[PDB]
Amino acid sequence: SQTLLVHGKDAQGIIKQVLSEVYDAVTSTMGPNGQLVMIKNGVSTKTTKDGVTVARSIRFADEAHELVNRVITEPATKTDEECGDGTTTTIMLTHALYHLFKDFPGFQHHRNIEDLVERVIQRLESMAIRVEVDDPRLYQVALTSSNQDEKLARLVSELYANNKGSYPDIELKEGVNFEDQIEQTTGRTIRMFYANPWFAKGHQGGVTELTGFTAFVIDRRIDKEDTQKLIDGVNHLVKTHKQHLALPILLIARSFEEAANSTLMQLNAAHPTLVEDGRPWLIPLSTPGTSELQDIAVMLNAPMLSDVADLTKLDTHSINGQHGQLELGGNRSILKSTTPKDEDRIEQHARGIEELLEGFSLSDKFSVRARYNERRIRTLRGKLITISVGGETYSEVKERVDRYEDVVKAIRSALENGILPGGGVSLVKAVFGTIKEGLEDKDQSAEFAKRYINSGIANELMRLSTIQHKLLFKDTALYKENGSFHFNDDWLNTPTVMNLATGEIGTPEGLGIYDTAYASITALKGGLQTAKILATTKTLILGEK
Amino acid sequence: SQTLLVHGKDAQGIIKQVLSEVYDAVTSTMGPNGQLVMIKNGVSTKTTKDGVTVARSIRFADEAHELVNRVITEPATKTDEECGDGTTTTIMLTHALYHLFKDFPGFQHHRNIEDLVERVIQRLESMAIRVEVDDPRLYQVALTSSNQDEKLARLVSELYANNKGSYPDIELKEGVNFEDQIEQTTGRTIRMFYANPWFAKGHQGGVTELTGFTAFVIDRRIDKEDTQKLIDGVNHLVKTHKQHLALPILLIARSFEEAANSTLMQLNAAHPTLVEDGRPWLIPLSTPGTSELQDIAVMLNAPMLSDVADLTKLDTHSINGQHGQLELGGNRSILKSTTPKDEDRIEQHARGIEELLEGFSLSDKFSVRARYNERRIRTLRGKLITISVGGETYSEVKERVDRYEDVVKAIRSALENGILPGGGVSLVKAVFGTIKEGLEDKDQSAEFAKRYINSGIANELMRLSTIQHKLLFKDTALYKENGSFHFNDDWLNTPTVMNLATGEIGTPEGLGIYDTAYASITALKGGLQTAKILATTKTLILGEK
Amino acid sequence: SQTLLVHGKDAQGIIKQVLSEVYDAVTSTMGPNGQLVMIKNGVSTKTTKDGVTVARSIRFADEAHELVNRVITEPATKTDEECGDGTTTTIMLTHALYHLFKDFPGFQHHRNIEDLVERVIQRLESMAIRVEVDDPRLYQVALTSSNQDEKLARLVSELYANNKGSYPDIELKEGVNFEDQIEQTTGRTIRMFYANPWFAKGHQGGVTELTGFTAFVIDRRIDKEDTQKLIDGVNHLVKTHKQHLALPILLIARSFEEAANSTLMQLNAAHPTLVEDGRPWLIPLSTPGTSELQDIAVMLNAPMLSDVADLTKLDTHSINGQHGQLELGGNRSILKSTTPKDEDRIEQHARGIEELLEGFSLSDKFSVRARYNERRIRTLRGKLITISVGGETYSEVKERVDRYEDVVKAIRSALENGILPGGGVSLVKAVFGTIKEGLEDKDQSAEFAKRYINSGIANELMRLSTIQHKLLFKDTALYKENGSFHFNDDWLNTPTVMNLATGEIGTPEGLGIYDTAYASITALKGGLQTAKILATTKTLILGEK
Amino acid sequence: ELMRLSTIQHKLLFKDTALYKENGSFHFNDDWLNTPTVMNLATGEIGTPEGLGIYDTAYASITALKGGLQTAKILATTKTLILGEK
Ligand SMILES: Nc1ncnc2c1ncn2[C@@H]1O[C@H](COP(=O)(O)OP(=O)(O)O)[C@@H](O)[C@H]1O
Ligand SMILES: Nc1ncnc2c1ncn2[C@@H]1O[C@H](COP(=O)(O)OP(=O)(O)O)[C@@H](O)[C@H]1O
Ligand SMILES: Nc1ncnc2c1ncn2[C@@H]1O[C@H](COP(=O)(O)OP(=O)(O)O)[C@@H](O)[C@H]1O
Repeated sequence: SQTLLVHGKDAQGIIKQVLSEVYDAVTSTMGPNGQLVMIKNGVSTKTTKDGVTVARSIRFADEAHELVNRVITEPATKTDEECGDGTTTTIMLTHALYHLFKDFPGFQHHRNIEDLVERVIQRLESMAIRVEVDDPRLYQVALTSSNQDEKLARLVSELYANNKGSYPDIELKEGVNFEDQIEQTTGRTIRMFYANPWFAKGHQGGVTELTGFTAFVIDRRIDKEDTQKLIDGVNHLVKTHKQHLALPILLIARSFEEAANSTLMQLNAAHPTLVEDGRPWLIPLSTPGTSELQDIAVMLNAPMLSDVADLTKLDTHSINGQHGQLELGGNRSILKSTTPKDEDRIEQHARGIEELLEGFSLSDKFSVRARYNERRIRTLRGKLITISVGGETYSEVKERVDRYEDVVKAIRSALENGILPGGGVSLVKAVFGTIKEGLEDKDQSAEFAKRYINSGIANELMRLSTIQHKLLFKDTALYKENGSFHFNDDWLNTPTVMNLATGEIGTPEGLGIYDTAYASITALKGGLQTAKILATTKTLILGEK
Repeated sequence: SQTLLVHGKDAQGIIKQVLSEVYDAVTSTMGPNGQLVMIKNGVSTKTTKDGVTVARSIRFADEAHELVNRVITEPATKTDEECGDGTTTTIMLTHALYHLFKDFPGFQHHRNIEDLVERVIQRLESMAIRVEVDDPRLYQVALTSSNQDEKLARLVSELYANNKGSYPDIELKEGVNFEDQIEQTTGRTIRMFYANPWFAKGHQGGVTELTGFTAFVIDRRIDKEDTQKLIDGVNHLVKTHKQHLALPILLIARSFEEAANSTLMQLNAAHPTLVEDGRPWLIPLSTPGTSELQDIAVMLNAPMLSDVADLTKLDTHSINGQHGQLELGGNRSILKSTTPKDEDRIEQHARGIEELLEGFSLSDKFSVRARYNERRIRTLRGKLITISVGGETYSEVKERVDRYEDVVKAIRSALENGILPGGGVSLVKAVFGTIKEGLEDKDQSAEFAKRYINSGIANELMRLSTIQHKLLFKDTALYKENGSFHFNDDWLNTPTVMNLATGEIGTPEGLGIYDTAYASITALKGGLQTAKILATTKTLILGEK
Repeated sequence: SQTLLVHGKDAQGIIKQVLSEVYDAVTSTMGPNGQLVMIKNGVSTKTTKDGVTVARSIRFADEAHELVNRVITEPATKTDEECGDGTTTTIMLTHALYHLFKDFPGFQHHRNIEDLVERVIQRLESMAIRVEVDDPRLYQVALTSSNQDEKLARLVSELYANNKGSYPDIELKEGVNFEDQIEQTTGRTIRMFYANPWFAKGHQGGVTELTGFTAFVIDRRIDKEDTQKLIDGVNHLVKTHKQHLALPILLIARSFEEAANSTLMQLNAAHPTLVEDGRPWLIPLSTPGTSELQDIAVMLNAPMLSDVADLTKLDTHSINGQHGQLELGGNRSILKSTTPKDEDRIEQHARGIEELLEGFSLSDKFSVRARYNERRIRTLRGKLITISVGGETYSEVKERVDRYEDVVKAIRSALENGILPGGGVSLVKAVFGTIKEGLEDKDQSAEFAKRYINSGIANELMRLSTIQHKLLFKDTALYKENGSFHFNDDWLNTPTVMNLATGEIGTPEGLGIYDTAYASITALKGGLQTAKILATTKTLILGEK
Repeated sequence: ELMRLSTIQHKLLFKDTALYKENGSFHFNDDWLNTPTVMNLATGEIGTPEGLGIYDTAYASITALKGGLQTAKILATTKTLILGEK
């Protein structure tokens, strides 16, 4: 609290500092041969090689430093929370490109840098591999991410390879035994749950199992302003349309606030003739993206309704009571018995969503838009698997659950978005490609040389792609011969790396080292903006207002 | 005097420091637009832009620093003491290549660097231009080095252009008038002078003028061990061979020490019959490279003699007394009247030396061997010119003499070794050439890529050639447009620079900016070794034994 | 002795500092109303308003500061040593233009500044007034420079006004009485004096008076190498040409060294027949600019001779013995009796020098070339006046001598180079003129605006001319009315100032305040270069080698 | 003095760009006053503000100057600072 206002020379000196510190800390941990960090938390010691853990938990003393650290860290942290891998890499690059931006100042050059990298990005996007569940490489992918588990990879790759035609959704529970236990099902998890514990079996948040129902999907959030539209709705269907109705009447909506939940408790007490074994004939169901409720509507033959007052204006055309089988829960509800008349309607609805993705742009196929729409498909079609993980102690079971979850996250994103060749190669080929493409095309080579090659950027960026490769393999067998390394054309055609586990030398394709497409893309994408930011900042404020 | 022994991390940290300081100090002064230094010497202020002065006179506080400074400085200082220009440049490069050596460690790489640069050196050696006295560019050369004197350049270029067929030797004296004064002669200066003041006219180191003599050239250094060989020699010629002898008998040798000079004073007193007007008939003559006395022998019809005892065994075949005209002096002797019978013998002797240079290697044509042999030619053939420089005060005459001496040094080395295109261009072309030559030749491109291009050196060395060009023109008209500069093929073909005097833009060939070949070669040559040294040193000792 | 090497930010910060200090010290002293400085010298106190004294004697503590001070000071000091006035002014401006150079950086702008000021300089050179001895303003000039002496001005202006047709040369001696005493003569001082005290009357450096002689002017410096050419010369004239010869034979030359003076002492002893009353018949005469001896030659009918050996080859055509009257002295020789046959030859020689000045350029008319040639004219033609200054004490006589010498220096340069209008006006008109001239001329106004007006320099330079006027009159009657001052066209036509002595307000032409042309020119000229230097310096060295 | 001050905004925006590189600094001649040339910082091209599409609301740059004045004055004419909590 000397000065709360930092301008200029100073600010960047600090940014440089911090960035350099973090880099050292985290990059040390990269790969299987990476060295370890010890972390205090009160009275204990986590000792790790998880860059993300390291990164998340690195702290500093001066407010200034921290201020900047946060900016380096949160983006790396933000990769694993959606992708599942690739923070270190992000950081490494964040250093890489920063340094770069600093070598070529002037607010035309920064513009030029961006475009170049952006084109490189697209080259990565194109280089994307694809994999079906049958393929053997899913093993090798699962093997990489499981830090060399000969047991897990085998199991999980069989899971996906045996169900050829359905994508298995997988859950995890902490088991009791030394052995694992697998529970395969043919139903799908639904995101709906009780609004109030009273509406369940036994009137206290239990698990009500049903063999008949009539669902109705409302969109609006429900509170004290809807209590009247509900009384008009409920008594209109129970009086007029009671003939064609299997109990219970499920009222699925966005949110049920407590003023409307107490109204529907008394509407259950209003008709005690329709109470069978304690089960209330009306259950309100909330959900945590409007079209996710449209999926809930399609699975259960329920119509979609915008307003609560629309419950009145209905007919045998719009009311459809199902005689399947449903298991409601406080956490989530589960469907099981699906008559093949329904499986035609859900499969038709899923084809409608798939056709929307078929005519997406290639860049939008890695957006959140597409990834949510595929999260819809797998709710609609797929097989629920419950694995109960075990082991010799308590902590080793809990750790083994995490190692499984890593595996699933890897495998899903593997077949979903393909895979690139490992050992920091893919990036090198991409850069050297992108340079060669624009320089080779006679049309624009005019300006291309002038912007990138002539100014010297191209050459700088080429050396930067190398970094990952340098970090992994500096001080090994590969790099010993010939002083440093010779990234010639011969190498570009057949890139040679070292498997750090084994010790042998070969192609990443040969040896079985692959990174998820989505990671090393997001890494670079993320790397750029965050680099830029640090580079173009000229001021730090620490003043609590 | 904390520690007298510096090893490692420290030593180089220091070397870096110093080198960086010096560079800043000196490079600031480069070109006509360079900024100024003020220097104390006791109670005064020299304010300058002379890099050499700056360099020579920069001091430091810690013994350590100085230790290193000396090593940077003395080589730069050593360029002007033989070439006459090019210290700054040397230093700039000394930084340049240092920095380089540091980027590529490993004692194969340093080897590779050397070879590359060496090849570049040869490319400079080849790029060498040539100039005859008639050519207009000698003006433009003289104009550059005279810091834009429209008067001096004109005069001195006329001097060399009017005597087409003889290379004028030029001396300088501090004059009396506001105007200069020129004294043209047709004689040649000889490096011989009195051993003792007694042997002159008036017996006190005066200027004896003669119209007849008989010279004898001895090789050995003469002291107390030769006093007897002289008495046997002198009386053998004065008794036996007095008929065919014109006085005085000149005894030219290397050194006459005082034990032999007093012997020949009494040998003059021994025959007082041969004393005409006070003039002693015997004069010993010393000279400050054995074959320089062979030139003295050829000009004067004197024979060459290895020993002092050889003076006895002589005949009319070996004794030849000249009837020309000679002016002996305490500083130097001067010849004037040369009978066309002698001018055939000297011209034949000069052709013998020229033929030795005709079949020299191109690299040996810039050695000391060739340069001394051409210093022989110009003693033998050429016209002595005495210029007496004047002006309005005392200090401005003395300064004007120096400016003239700069001009002569420039012009001589200009026609002697040619000239390269200025503005730090020549170096750029050479590098880009040398890279393109070896990479283009299909024979060895195999290894060439592997050593220089692939490792990245080539690219580093290319950026380094630029430095001179960057320093001169950064922050001007030329460099404003397009952020920085674009050293494309188009530029290599027609290199554009800025004349800092005028402001206009064009080729160095067009605008009239030329550097002596010998300088920018010696600069680079010197740059390399001295760079290496600083780079490869790992220890500093300060201990007075 | 912390650091002996100062680069950059620092160096200029220091230069700024010093310059600012000096300025304050000296500028405080400008004009009659200026405040006083007290100076220590050991054990006393000089208290003054003499800027030059102040300037010369200001000292500093850090070597650095001093280093720079010297550079500011010596040029100011150098004005009074040739002009006699105008140091403060110089300094003021040295600040002024410095400051300016700093506002417009970039090494085109500095070039532009120079040219502008240079044109301004020429406008001053043109504005030059002229004055004949008769004119009343010489009084007013003499009055200004004599710090308001109603007695001195009157006397000295009468001296020059009474001798209308001859420019009086004036000397000064410290008198005995309370009253002054004037000694008018019709002879001219000559710069020749005894080489040795032996050659005088009484043989001990006395004042030999003569009524007949035969002079001979030699050019060369005479030493041990001329002793023989003298014995051949002297005995050739005393033997062959003794008939047409009046004694003594005066041998006027540049320098007589002691080896030749002892030769001519014995040549006087060689012919004792020609010794009359002790007077040696041969006197060597030395002089401290070759053509000053040509003046000595023309006054005395002596021929000019280049060599000492030329004394032999002479005839009645070349030897001419005068029967005038001469008074030789150890300090200087004096001529008196001049036959009207001689006064035709000297007056013809003086017309020859005047005609060389008639066709000089206007810029070269203020050079050293012209000023030395006029120092020749006044040696040749003019009246010697010896004033013996007195007063009540010792120190007040010595001070009164200095006040007289100021007066003469002023008056001579007044009629010699004219006079400009005072109170720092002339400079203002010049600037405002030079701006208006180039801007008004339709031919080049194109570029003129672009260089000077458009960039803003012109306006800056205008405000700077004001400074002198501001310093003199800020905090007075003139500047009280209207906040500050309004340099309108009306003012430019009729410039109003304040006489600081009286208090009244009027034109400098009206009130009688005039500066010598040569001063305020040299001030500005000097101001510029020295300003530039300080501005363009980027380095300070303090290291004793 | 006031003329040089109007420039400031223009100087700040475009110092160290394409426009200001040529001719040392800038030449606010009559020719410029008639057809004022600026640089669009988004694109990089050079032209009139009318041509390129760069416009400020009237109310702002008025209130700016209006506000600028009084607040300038105040700071300039103040000669005293009190910090004493009563
Ligand atoms: N067994 C292996 N052999 C060779 N390279 C490997 C191996 N395992 C990982 N790599 C390489 O090292 C990197 C793994 O680092 P990791 O710390 O898991 O990355 P992040 O924490 O950023 O997800 C990947 O870029 C991969 O190409
Ligand atoms: N008038 C000019 N115009 C353009 N370039 C010049 C001019 N004069 C010199 N140069 C360039 O600048 C350098 C001169 O620096 P200088 O200090 O004289 O070198 P050094 O002290 O090393 O001899 C040369 O390399 C030359 O090419
Ligand atoms: N009596 C006076 N009235 C008005 N102005 C004067 C008077 N005397 C001198 N000045 C002005 O003041 C300056 C005299 O300063 P001075 O210290 O004598 O100059 P310097 O020391 O540079 O010769 C001159 O420029 C002159 O114009």
